[PDB]
Amino acid sequence: GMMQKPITEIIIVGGGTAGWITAGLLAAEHNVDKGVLAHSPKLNITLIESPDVATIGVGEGTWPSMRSTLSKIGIDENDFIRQCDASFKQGSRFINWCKDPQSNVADSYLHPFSLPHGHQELDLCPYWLPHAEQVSFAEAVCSQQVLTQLGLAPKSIVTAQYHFQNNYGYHLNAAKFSQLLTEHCTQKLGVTHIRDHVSQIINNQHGDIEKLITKQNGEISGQLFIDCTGAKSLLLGEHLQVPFLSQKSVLFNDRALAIQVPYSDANSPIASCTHSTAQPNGWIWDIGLPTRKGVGYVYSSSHTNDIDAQKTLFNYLGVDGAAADKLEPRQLAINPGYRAKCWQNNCIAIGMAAGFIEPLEASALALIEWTASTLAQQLPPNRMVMDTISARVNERYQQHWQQIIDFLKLHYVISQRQEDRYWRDHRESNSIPDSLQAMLELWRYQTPSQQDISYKEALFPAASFQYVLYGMSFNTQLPTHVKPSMQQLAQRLFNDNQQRTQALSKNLPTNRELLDKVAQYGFPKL
Ligand SMILES: [Cl-]
Repeated sequence: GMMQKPITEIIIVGGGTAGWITAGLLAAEHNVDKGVLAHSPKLNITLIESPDVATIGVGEGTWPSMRSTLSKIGIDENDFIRQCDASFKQGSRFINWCKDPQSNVADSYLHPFSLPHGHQELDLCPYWLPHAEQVSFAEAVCSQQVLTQLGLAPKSIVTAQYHFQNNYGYHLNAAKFSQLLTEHCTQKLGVTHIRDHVSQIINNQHGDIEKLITKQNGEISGQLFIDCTGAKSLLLGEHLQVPFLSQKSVLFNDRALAIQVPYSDANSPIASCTHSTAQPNGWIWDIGLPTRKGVGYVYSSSHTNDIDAQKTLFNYLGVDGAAADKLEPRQLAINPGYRAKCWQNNCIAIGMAAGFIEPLEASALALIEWTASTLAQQLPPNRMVMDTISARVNERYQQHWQQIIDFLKLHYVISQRQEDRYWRDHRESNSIPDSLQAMLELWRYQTPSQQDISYKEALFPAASFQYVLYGMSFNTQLPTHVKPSMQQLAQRLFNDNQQRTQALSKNLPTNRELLDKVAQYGFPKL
């Protein structure tokens, strides 16, 4: 019967990166073999996009997962870079997060995308710990600290598409990316595109969504509905009443003031990483695209008004007077948090419809990729068994969100900043999740490790926690009774990292010099 009917009719409500990444990943996984669309494909995928003009952004970052997403969808890296105003991102550099700023005291550390050297052989972190006053964790275990300081790229012009010398994601223009995906998905992957409004959402007798009545395209029936409607969460949050779990009592930030910033020169250097520079009441992001930068101040309205926040943004930009008066930064207000589940009945939320917080550590596109790829890998056979799959997807989703909140909060909690109430408040226990409190206590006595994560395929590996914890000079009790053989392995791996760093520092291009050649010639396919 109906409950045994294969799930083939898939309706995505909303476009943007959330909707089109979903469409592409689903079509590529089920409907394409060796780049060829099946004559009679498994899935019939329709995307209904509002004809209303979308909110504009000023640049967004990704994780290295995006290389895989693009490749799976079937996008050529040169085409992507050229069409989406993209540059290479090798991690996040955190400036002035640790201490109240002093003019003669450098305060910066890197959270690189590269894993610690020799990670398959030995976790170097506890072997580095005794040497913390002599060398940074990131310098000791990876090459990206040194290479990104030098403004160098993660690969050479001779390196194959999506391959690397050091792991990388991207900085990109999201609207241009959505446009590229619309073209690819509709013209090459067989996705049906409808530009219209949804006037009614109709349920069947069991409370599943059965069909949508559009304003001018009639009734669109389906079996699985993807909510990509953004923060309004029209299907999952509103129609299905899935509760929202506010995380503002942890992160505080509920504002962003954003602006695009031209480079001073047509060939100004492009930064290798996202920059995050701490301020009295939040932090400022700085994302370098080839054509310009995107800058924004994330802040807490319960700590500062908007007038003062704007002044802080303008100070960071180095503008005042008449120059500042011509600037038009854009203000957004949110309740940071996530829906209790991403999948209810036959509806799964992807993107902001599921949750959203400040872009610290760039979780937004990573969650889109995770949710879409997971659905594509776990397409339910039918409605009868769907709840077994949605339950386990929801459990993993809940694990991810707990990890995101805790990981982001970690960045604040271990600061030594004292001058501002905002920073002092971030260290108070009522703002620290119990799960993170437990870790902070444990990590006084041992390094973060894979043992701290119970489940498969975490969004952030233990290394990310190490990079932040020790980037910010957190003290961990030294291991005792260290095994000489392992000390010797560690020393070999430290040496090897040093040698690799030196070799790469002499051979890799700057970002702009590389992007110039990508524009003109491109990376090879193989
Ligand atoms: Cl953007």
